[PDB]
Amino acid sequence: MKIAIINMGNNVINFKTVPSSETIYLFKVISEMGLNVDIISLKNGVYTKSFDEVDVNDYDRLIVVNSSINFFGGKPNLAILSAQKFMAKYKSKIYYLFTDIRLPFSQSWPNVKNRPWAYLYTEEELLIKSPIKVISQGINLDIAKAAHKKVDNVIEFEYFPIEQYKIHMNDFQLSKPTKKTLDVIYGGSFRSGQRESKMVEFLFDTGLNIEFFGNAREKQFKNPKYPWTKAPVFTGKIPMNMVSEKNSQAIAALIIGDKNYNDNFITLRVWETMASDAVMLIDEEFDTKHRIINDARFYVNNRAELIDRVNELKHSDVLRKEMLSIQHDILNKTRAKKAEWQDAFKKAIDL
Ligand SMILES: O=c1ccn([C@@H]2O[C@H](COP(=O)(O)OP(=O)(O)O)[C@@H](O)[C@H]2O)c(=O)[nH]1
Ligand SMILES: [Mn+2]
Repeated sequence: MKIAIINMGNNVINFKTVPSSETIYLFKVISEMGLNVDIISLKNGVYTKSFDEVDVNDYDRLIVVNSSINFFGGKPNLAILSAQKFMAKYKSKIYYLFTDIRLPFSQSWPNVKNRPWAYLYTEEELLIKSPIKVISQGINLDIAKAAHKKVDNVIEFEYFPIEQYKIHMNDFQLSKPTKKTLDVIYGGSFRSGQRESKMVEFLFDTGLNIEFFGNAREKQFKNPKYPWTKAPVFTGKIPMNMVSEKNSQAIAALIIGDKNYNDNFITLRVWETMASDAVMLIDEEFDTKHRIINDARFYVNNRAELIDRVNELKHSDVLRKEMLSIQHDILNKTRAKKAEWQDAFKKAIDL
């Protein structure tokens, strides 16, 4: 049993970039459950083998981490093109890890055939014809199927909480008590405005000391539907492996998602936040049944409640420590089910 894992649209080298980090974490968690796996990328490296130096059909299972396949100006993006050429040569089922609703599997040929450099490729070379199984992070498979209605060879769908991988790593460690410098914190990108309403609601005009780290910038928030006056402080992005430590700088950390994530996706940030020294505050809409933690104090319905909850935490250090103890306890209860999680992953990839 030989497994190959690749990122469909981002080069993989080390932990200096997020897509690379995620692919390496998955390679590691899969290796940690006793499986033989190789990461195949553009060139040979510490964690990778080159597409040009291996035969894709020498692998019994091909796993693909979701990515965008959009092309912009300039030279051909080989991270996308070489990955799809590799996939096109595979003669068995492909397992697509679908962790972001906006990144469904899609054929690149349609987006290539019109480009000025289109002559460098052929349909036969890029057209992926193998059957594809989508492993969905979201429990609602209808939302996953709708995202793939344009691709004909995607014939199987199965739910699996892929992003729990961060808490199951052999070197996992809870964040320790940290000197606080912020009231509320949130790390992420602008996600093309797919979550602007919630970001403005909970992070803008709160009167609190809030920081928004990641690729997002203040000037991106200009949707007339969601006006604001005072924005949180925006700082640059940090390595993925430093996220929980960053969250720990604040008294509380926010959990929000895209509309289609509500009561559907339990994202990586849930785990990065739960494991941090920051109290996890969740948008009520994101988890209406309180399945993450059965304690209403961890949920906020709107800006007003977030402000009240944060001030209650600032006022009582005991309340803060108590809630932190509760969320760390719940996190460990899930880590205690690692065996079941590993077995479910193996089943998802037909092992
Ligand atoms: O500076 C940053 C900000 C974010 N992240 C990662 O990006 C994720 C959030 O991605 P996104 O903004 O797409 O939000 P999501 O839809 O995952 O909630 C976080 O959980 C981290 O893993 C990171 O590594 N560095
Ligand atoms: Mn995500």
